[PDB]
Order: sequence, then structure tokens, then C-alpha cells
Amino acid sequence: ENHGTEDELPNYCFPLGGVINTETLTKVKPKTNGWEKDATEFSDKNE
Amino acid sequence: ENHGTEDELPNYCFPLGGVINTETLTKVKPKTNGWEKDATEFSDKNE
Repeated sequence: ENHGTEDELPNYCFPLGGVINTETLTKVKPKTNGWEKDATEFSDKNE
Repeated sequence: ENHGTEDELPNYCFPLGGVINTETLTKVKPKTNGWEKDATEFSDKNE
């Protein structure tokens, strides 16, 4: 009795921390238009 | 009433576009034996 399957929604296998392929960024504060590096409080490498 | 599981077929979690690990190739047409690059109708970056 082949009814097919109730699969209107997609189901996903997800990574361990929710994300794997994060990239390294640097905290940047605005000049007091313009931007400069904010390394005093935050670290220079943020994934 | 432990009968094990009916898992004779493998079940896979598949990528969202079918494939993610493509490589960049270039369309090549044959000479009149030999091979030469086709870039007029086709591109040079085909995933």
C-alpha cells in the first residue's frame, strides 16, 4: 500500500558546532567616515 | 522485543546542491588528432 512519503520539508544533517567554515576577522572601530583597527579590547582573530 | 533494525540499504546525508567539491575546467575542442581551447561560445571556468 504505497502512499509515497510525507517529505514536504527538507531534513538536514548539521555540523557539530552549528558551523565549521568560519573565517578569521578583525575588530574594527570607527574613526572619531573612516575605519581603524580595534585591537585594544577585542582580539585580532575572530572566527 | 528486540529484532534489531532493518538497515540493509545505506542512507546518506547529501549536499544542498548535490555536490560541493567541483573543480574548474575549460572547454576544449579537437583540432583537424589534437586539442585546442574553446573560449568563444563557452567560458573557461566550469564547475
